[PDB]
Formats: sequence, structure tokens, C-alpha cells
Amino acid sequence: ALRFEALYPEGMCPGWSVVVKGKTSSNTSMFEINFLSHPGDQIAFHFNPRFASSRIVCNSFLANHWGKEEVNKTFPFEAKEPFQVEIYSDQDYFHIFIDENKILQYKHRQKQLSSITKLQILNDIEISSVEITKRGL
Amino acid sequence: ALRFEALYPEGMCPGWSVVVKGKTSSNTSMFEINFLSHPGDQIAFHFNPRFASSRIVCNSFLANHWGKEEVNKTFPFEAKEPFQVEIYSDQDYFHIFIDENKILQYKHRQKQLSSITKLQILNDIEISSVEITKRGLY
Repeated sequence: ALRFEALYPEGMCPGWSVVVKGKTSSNTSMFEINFLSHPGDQIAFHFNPRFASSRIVCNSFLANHWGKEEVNKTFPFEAKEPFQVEIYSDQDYFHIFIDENKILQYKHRQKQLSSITKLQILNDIEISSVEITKRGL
Repeated sequence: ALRFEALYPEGMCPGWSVVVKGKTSSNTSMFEINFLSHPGDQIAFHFNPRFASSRIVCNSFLANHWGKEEVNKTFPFEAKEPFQVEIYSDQDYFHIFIDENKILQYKHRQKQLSSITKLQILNDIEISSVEITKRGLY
């Protein structure tokens, strides 16, 4: 289920911060935040907290398939408790901060960062706020 | 051209704030912020600062035509300089602020507030931030 999507045709990578605040209703479900590139809606970065297993799965969906999963055991989420996820990209990585602490970085596989124009948030997250802000200046 | 669009299928009206920061590139063009209703991306609320004449036009496209234009008495914007515009909706109005100071209110003409699922930003605005936030105690 699509919960939120933003489109910024000039490109939201690198140099933009994305802050998502909300909470997850179920202790067994999951949500994802995807950064998509044009053309073809390829997933440059897929950030997928899985509450049933208490893992964050990250990957990219390029050339119509997933690549190698990067699985992180740092899981700063609890069902029904508000959280804040901040994502920023520089020339080389996506950086994830959760409740103000650094969690992981994900190295770019899609190098056409400026073609990343869409932010998509799916599944079990009740969104209270999305903020997208230019920082690379 | 389209500068930004956001979609929240659960309906971003009423009880949501939208905060847009940016500046114009030209001294004499215009930009607009539209709230769009589902289905059909219909223009429930159109907010159009026009820098050539220094007028803000607000309107809706309903029943197949643009309604009566509401032209604001003042124009607090300056071209080529950062600004912060906030739009908040309750049961009766869109409320518009600049630098957190209320500019105008626009009475809802589209009554299907829950069907307003898209925020669209067009034309001469170099966006630096968009924030869309649910009001906690509505």
C-alpha cells in the first residue's frame, strides 16, 4: 500500500535530506522508503525495516531485479512508538540516522544520482510528517 | 513546469500543514501551489503569487470552469529572495502564512476535503524545502 510519494524532477540526490516521522501499527509488519530514478522507476535505494525479524534490509532494484541485500541488525524501532528516520545522500552513500543516531550507510549502486526524482513510502507506517530539504550548498 | 508534487492517498486535508521554502528565479514571473483532488487531479485550491503585477490570485477549478478569482489586497513577497509559505487547512478554510504571519484565508469550495491527496508546485520557484505535517490535535 502506497502511503506517500514525492516527485522532484530536478533531482533530490545528492544533497537533500529526507526526514520521515511516524509509527508502525503492528509488531509483525514492515514498511519501506524507496528512492526511485527516471526513467523506468528503478529503485536506487530501498530501506526496509522488518519488525517481525527486527532487521533493516537495504537493496536496489536495478535492471529489473534486486541486487545483494545489505542487512543491518541495528533496529531502533518499536511497534506503535513514534520514530524519526533521516536520510541524506552525498556523492558516495545514502546515510541513515534514526532518532538522531547514525545507523548505517549504503553505497550508491545507481550512479546517476540526479535522476533520483521520486521518494516513495509503502506499507505499515502511519506518517506524521515528511520533510525534504536541500542541504548540499 | 512541474517543480514538485506530493501524493498522500489517505487525504492531506483537513488538518495538515504544508510548508514551502524557496525563492523565485525571475523578478516578473509567477509560481503556484495547487491542492488536487482524487480522482482526476482536480484543482480544489490554486494559490498563485504573480510577481509582474504583485498580485496573489486564489481560485478553484470546479464544475468544469475556474470560479471567481479572489485577488488578495496585499502582496508581501519579494522576488529572488528566500521565503517560507505555510498552508494549513481546517473544516472551513485554507489558511496561508508567510514568515508565520497570516496573509489570507480561502473558504473551501471543494467540500470533499478527504479527496485532496496531492500537493503540486509549478513554475518560477526554486524550492529549498517542502514539509508536509499532520496536525496532532485536530
